[PDB]
Amino acid sequence: RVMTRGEGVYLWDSEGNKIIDGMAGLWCVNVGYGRKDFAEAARRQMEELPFYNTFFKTTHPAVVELSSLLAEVTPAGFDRVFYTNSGSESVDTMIRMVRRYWDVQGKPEKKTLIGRWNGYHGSTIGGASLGGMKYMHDLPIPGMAHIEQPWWYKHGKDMTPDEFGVVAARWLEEKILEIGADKVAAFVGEPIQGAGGVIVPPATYWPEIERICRKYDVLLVADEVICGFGRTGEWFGHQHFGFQPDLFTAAKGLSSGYLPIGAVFVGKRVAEGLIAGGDFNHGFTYSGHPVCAAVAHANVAALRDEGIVQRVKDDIGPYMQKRWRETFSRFEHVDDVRGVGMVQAFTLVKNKAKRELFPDFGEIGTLCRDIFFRNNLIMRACGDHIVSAPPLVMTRAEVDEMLAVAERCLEEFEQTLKARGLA
Amino acid sequence: RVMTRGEGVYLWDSEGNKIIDGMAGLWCVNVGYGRKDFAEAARRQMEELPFYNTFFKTTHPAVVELSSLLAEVTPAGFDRVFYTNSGSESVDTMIRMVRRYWDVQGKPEKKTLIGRWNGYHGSTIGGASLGGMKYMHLPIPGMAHIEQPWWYKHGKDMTPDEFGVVAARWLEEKILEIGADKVAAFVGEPIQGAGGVIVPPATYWPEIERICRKYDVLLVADEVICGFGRTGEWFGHQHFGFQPDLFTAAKGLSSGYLPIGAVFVGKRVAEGLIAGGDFNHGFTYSGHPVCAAVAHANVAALRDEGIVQRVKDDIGPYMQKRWRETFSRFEHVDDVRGVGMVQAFTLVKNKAKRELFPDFGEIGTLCRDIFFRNNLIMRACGDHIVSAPPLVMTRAEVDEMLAVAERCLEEFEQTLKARGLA
Ligand SMILES: C[C@@H](C[C@@H](C[C@H](CCC(=O)O)C(=O)O)C(=O)O)C(=O)O
Ligand SMILES: C[C@@H](C[C@@H](C[C@H](CCC(=O)O)C(=O)O)C(=O)O)C(=O)O
Repeated sequence: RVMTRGEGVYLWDSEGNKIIDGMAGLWCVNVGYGRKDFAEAARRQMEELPFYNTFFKTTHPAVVELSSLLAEVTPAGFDRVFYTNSGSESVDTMIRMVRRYWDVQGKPEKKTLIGRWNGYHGSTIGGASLGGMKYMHDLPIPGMAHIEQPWWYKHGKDMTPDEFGVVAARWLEEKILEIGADKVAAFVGEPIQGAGGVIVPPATYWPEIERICRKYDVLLVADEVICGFGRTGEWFGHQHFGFQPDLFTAAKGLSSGYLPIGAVFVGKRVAEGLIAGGDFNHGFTYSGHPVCAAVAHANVAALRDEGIVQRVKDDIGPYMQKRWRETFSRFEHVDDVRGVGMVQAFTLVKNKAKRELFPDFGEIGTLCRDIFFRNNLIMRACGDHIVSAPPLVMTRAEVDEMLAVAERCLEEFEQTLKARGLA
Repeated sequence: RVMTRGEGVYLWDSEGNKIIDGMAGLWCVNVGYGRKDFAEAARRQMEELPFYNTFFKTTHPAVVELSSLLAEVTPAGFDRVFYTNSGSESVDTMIRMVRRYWDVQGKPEKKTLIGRWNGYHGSTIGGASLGGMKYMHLPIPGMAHIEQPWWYKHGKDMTPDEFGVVAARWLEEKILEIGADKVAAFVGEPIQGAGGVIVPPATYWPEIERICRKYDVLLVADEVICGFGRTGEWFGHQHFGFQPDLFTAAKGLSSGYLPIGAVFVGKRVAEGLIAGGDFNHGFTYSGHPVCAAVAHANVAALRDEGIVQRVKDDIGPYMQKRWRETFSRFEHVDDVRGVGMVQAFTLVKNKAKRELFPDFGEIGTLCRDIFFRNNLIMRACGDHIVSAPPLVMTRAEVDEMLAVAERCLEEFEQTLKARGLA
């Protein structure tokens, strides 16, 4: 069984089946499939000028164009961009940048980065260490610490979500104080944890994280691997949650996955420090594969000029979120129905009233995912969390089509749970 | 000044000036500039099918085609390939593979990798730690380093062959110091690239290999620069006559036209990793299809247009002879060296004394600036001057490049004298 074609939100196979890609490839095909204009952009750039050379003191014009456009859509203060080939490379570079920044400041001890259990930051040795996947962890490398994730369903006890957000953020303060602030370089997090299961923190979480980072002279880093380029309805997830990172990382969402690329966006304060040190100046000037940059430029231009991101914020996001909640909330073994913009999720649970999870977390998720897949719907299981992140161009009719298939699948899921004595 | 055009071995700028690219971009534009056929391959693959979803349990056909072609040009037994987006990612993945291999074998202590001072293995935290560049230093735990086989500096009263045995024995000494049961692998570039085209003696790699096998340590070649025909063989380890357990490749796989890299995994390590399962997803689903389509066109050209064979049989030996003929006579040039289409020399204060200039790098920069003013790109690595032009360079282009370089060296010698530095 082989894939033949993609268009919009659909994939087709050699047997003629139409498949709804409810995950937009690897959470990244934000403009959808079938952009022949991107192929033309790549073709043109490769025929004309696919290289630049450091012999010249100038930046390749395709990269200049991309950076200029990016500046218009990123938050204030992020004019300095260091391009990479992937989100994993972006995270790795960010780690080195954070540590070098503190060296330049005359604080060589300030080297520990803090992440979270169930956080994911790619697959380099550095990124895997900063991530908090139990299986991935030798690992972690030195100068890496972790705090618990803001997963209310599991850790909330009898706290309201807002109370819990403050408590979960204060775990960062506890860890900083345990290590000593003089040894802590940065806190890094995905605005919404992606691979961990679309863990959406309470509204009080990020502002308290930021208060803590600022109090203790710790840098704040957003990993926009999944939340970037319109996924939440804002251009970047940190904008939705209302925090101001000092740097943020981006992955191939920058090109909707059509060519490999990533970036580190470096805010004014950290950029000034890095440039004083000099170690990243070559990359600030010369980074960025020009062919990948031309495609990324076409992608970002489409996201803005075709109204795609604005439509997530104003139209399809709120529609998806309401329809998602209307569809899944009634099921006996579905809880914590959640989402923002065009990322959404729920958790398969043994007992909603008790907030009791199934044992062997992941086994039931796999069972449900297999039902979706049999019905030609791609949604992903992260443990027993079911997640979705379709192309942002999905229409209201396509949302409703996807939800109708998922609804049918959940009916079968509930029936199967019962039949197997697992309900 | 902005770059406007490249074709073959040349770049052009907005003033109409022709620049000789004696470094093939980042040591990687092996088929040369102006391959509009590669643009068509990218266009076709991106229009037809730039994605392949894991929902299908099959590999994208572009990637299958690339792997099938690669198997024809790699040595026997490299039946598993893990694609990445760069040489840096390849090195990082290789480190994780080596360590996981020994875990699967039930030797969880066997985790230290040994590299070399002045070795370069990319810019991830892992790769920077395995590399031995004094400024980059990190290192993360489980990384150790031995001295580089740089005879001009470290050879004392030994011949190069004698020195190669001693420099390789440094690996045995390090293994014994650490304890062999803690050592996972030795990693090296067949010729150190960024370190200055340090070409080891003929006795070196065979001894390194003997030592690795004696102590049950894996042997890894980093083919970042030597890969895809640079020495006249497809891979540098072939030229030097050793058989690594895995090797890493960078964007030379596509002549740099799109970002890509790979880890080529031999039978022993692949069978161990597959038993573990950790890399199976990558072995099956890795490789961006568009980049793979371009890499396929590149590798096909390197083979079918006879480019690699021509380096071995024809243009390589011509370059090497002409390079030595051109530079050997200069008072402040020594250790003229190279193989295939990578070559170098070192600027020195006194050849008879093997005396280097102080502040190693300052004189290299002076010489490099002269080349650049004369529209010739060759790189300085400290006071080493290095060259790695596109493999398609003709004899006329070799001689054109050398004549410019020769004129530049005459100016260099005059400038040294004038500045009181000779
Ligand atoms: C900074 C980054 C490396 C370059 C890629 C690199 C560039 C050259 C080098 O630094 O060795 C490569 O091609 O291997 C990137 O795009 O991110 C990383 O390793 O994290
Ligand atoms: C294994 C590698 C990462 C992937 C790239 C990665 C793939 C997805 C992931 O592993 O998170 C990315 O796109 O960020 C690679 O091509 O090498 C590395 O970290 O060295």
